[PDB]
Amino acid sequence: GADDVVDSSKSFVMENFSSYHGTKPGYVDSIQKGIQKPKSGTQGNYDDDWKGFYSTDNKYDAAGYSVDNENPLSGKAGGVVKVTYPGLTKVLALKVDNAETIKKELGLSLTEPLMEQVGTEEFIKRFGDGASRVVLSLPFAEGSSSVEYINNWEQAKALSVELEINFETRGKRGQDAMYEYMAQACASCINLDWDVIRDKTKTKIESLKEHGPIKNKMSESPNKTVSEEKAKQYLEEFHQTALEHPELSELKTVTGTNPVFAGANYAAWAVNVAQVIDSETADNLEKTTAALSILPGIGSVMGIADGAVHHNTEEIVAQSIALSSLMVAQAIPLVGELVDIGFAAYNFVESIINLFQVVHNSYNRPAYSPGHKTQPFLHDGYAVSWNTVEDSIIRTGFQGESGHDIKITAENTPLPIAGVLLPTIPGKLDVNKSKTHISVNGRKIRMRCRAIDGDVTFCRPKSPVYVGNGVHANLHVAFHRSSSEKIHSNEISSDSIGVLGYQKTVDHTKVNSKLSLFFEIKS
Amino acid sequence: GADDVVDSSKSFVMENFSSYHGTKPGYVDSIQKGIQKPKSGTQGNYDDDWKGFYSTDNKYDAAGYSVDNENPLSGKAGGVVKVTYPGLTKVLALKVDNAETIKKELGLSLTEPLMEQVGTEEFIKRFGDGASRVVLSLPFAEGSSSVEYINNWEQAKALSVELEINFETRGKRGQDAMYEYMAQACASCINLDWDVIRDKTKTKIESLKEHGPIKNKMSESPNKTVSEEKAKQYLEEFHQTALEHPELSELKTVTGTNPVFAGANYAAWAVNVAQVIDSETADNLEKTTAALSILPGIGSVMGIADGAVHHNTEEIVAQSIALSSLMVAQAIPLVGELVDIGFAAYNFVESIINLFQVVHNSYNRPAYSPGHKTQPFLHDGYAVSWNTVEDSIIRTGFQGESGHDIKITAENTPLPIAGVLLPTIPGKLDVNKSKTHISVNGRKIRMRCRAIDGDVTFCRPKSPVYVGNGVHANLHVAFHRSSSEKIHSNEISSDSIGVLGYQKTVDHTKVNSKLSLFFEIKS
Repeated sequence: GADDVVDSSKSFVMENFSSYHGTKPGYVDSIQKGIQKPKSGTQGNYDDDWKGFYSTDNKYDAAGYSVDNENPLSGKAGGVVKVTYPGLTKVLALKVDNAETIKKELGLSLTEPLMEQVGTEEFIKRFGDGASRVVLSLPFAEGSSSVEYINNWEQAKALSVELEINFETRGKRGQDAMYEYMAQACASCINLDWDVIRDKTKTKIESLKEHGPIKNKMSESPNKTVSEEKAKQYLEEFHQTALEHPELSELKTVTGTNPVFAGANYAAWAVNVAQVIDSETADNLEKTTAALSILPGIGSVMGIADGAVHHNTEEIVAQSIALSSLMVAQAIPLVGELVDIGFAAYNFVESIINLFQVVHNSYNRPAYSPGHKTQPFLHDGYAVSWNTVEDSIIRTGFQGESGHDIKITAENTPLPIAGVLLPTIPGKLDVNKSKTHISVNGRKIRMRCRAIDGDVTFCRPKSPVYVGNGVHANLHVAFHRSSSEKIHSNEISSDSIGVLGYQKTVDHTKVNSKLSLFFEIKS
Repeated sequence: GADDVVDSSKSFVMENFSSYHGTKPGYVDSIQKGIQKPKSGTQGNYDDDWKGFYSTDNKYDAAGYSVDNENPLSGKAGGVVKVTYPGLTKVLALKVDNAETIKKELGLSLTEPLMEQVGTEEFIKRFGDGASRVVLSLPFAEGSSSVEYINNWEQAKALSVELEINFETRGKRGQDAMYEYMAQACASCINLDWDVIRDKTKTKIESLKEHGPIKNKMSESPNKTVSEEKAKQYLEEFHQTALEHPELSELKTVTGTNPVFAGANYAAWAVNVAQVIDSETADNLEKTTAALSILPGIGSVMGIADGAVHHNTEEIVAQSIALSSLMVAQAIPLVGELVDIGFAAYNFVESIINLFQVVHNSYNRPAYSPGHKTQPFLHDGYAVSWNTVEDSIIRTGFQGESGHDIKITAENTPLPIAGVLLPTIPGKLDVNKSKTHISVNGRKIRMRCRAIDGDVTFCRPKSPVYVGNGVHANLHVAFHRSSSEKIHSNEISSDSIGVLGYQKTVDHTKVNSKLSLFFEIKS
């Protein structure tokens, strides 16, 4: 059936339907001359069925596809253009991205490529609803709410093309223009001025070098290939002295308490960069970014931990980059094979700035924190998550029951699950202790549940529960509602189910390992 | 509709249909006298709709519900009985466990309790297919292939009841009889003789005490409440000396290389037990098990790590328990409040034996290792899993495409994903580099894929990819098949997709962090 592949509710006809298309540097003005099937390259897809012109409803997603093909990581970004179809266009939304199914279910030729058929007058006749052409619609990606439009090459000949943004025209260093534009998406939101950050960093790099204690600490350096332990040892000493510079004061404050921001972590980072950068790499930005991009520990220098980007001012970010640069220049001689002063001060800074932008762009994007939807909560060796997104929703406004599955396991050795704290509201959200249980590798363990303070009922497994490598569990919470009255926000004390792991006397007080699965009340 | 709630393919009529029912100590012979609705207690469920007599097709799952209600953890287990319905019975399998839906969809009275209606002659008339009665069937649990039967209380009056096993009759210590019976499920398989283990342990405990170097090492002990660091310090020294006993030789060999089995871990374990066991607890087995069951680090003493139970002989298990006992007796004075010799040698051993059995029973059960089905692979700070079970199946025997989603994230700071190694078979399993990508918080990153040796193609993201707390990704692999010929096992080199994390020069060689998602070829 056609409804087995077509989502009618999301299909509609629009007049002057437009979208965006990321364009590579070199083609920003030529493409404005009109949309046409390239005579070189895949023409949209490896699969013949899916060849076509691609566009998205989101101009920021389009911007991410404008970077130079030979230098995808650190290359220039071209621009974004808006393409419009004069008259009426039918955006046909697909429930599936499988061409054989679509051709089968829509009763089309299984011999010809789906995208070719889509552009035929008979197809435009069947599903166009009187529109001049059909454009297929699919979810852009998971974790994304944008759509991807697949346009027939012949039909796309009608698109009017007009410039949105030409990044190259902005005249900014690196990919500053692209990321700045992308930052416009979030009006929180990290909108940094990288021109300023670029300038403060260099000022600080040059200043740091002209600093007695610093250039003196450098005097103590082996300046010869020494052991990594002594290399980290020297570097941590260096960092401790470098950080006393009055230009690195704020960072000195902001990095003093969070362990991830430690001097040891900066030293560890410096070392890793030094061990992977060789002459060739150092001289090539793209290759530098490639090398740097696969190293662990960049969060230390970025000031990112526990789900937050801590270094969010141009001043403090420049301080961290500059400090990192100084440290790499020192790490190189101790464990490297090239011109420390060269790479560190230039190709190293250019590249790391690039990686900061990649990461900020991610934290700027809408995402699910741990314990939300199917995102897992990783803690104390455990891994817990709602089995499905529906499981995370506690629906209200009816008399009846509901079940909610929570997947639980641990990374290695056998770790216990002491119980679970469940929310309750008399009548509106009661726990059915009879259908609530925890299955460990298929072993269904029942629960002995006790009410507690704050509209919370603690349930404990009637048999010991351990999870680990090879041993997994599924906590199934069964809620029952005698009242059809809806749950009101005021009645909901805590918005998460709390799975309790092993017991530790942290803070001199017996604290339990806490794993949280966040829910939403709906309907 | 009735097919919106009833799974016909799994519904059938059977003559002399039987199942099992776990029975509590005290009721093994009374219940054999006939099945009848208890006049005390919930009578099957908190929900009126689900009240009924419960049985399972699996006698080993039934055995797990025979333990004493007042002492669920360490209490005696009663037995298991087999109940039979003379004549014809209709086992009606349900696709849903929601009573309101079932009543709605089966067009029943929404006023009366579903389980009551199930036992009415008119209901038995409608869905019994000419059977004398209806018994509802539901999946026993997740990770389990057993079923749960829900019998109407009135109808269950016809059940013939006959003894399967009376654990109490076995005359074994603790819950030895129950776990031994349960071990019969796996004909691998850990079938230990706990009588022997109980005896060797005590022999070793007594012997260990009568050992010069040991009772001399004990002489060096503070025998007074000392600091935990010195307590662990003494204990590790103790362990090192205790382990030189000729009765602990095998264990000495088997625990020398795996870090989890270290002396430090035994010391850490000893300390934690000592800090939670008080007079009351010590004197009560149930309370001892409750306390012990929520402590971390039991895998060390159990010899369980990396998905395997290493201490799998009665001799070596007795050695570890005995060694643990000696160490707790020593840890107590240093960080405790009771009779060390008392608890350690008795209530401590009885309880830990119990926890060994719980854990062995889990590893004896069919389960999914990391990277299989939706079980996550937890490694190097990352967490990866197939989004759904269908995603883990690479179906073969047709020309077309398929998509497979892999969820990726990390526990804290930003960690990179370098690429992914994908399996390929020319024609039968080709990678469509056009539809294969990785979405980070909705940012769809394309891939630049290169063929490699061994029918493996390495794909690298065209933009740097980092994951962590608040940043998550979905790798979508798109496979394409030009040939309808099925993939043969010989053609399949490696059975897993390999996601590569950050790079580390472990073993002096630049090794990448490897995260594996195991697949299955089907159809």
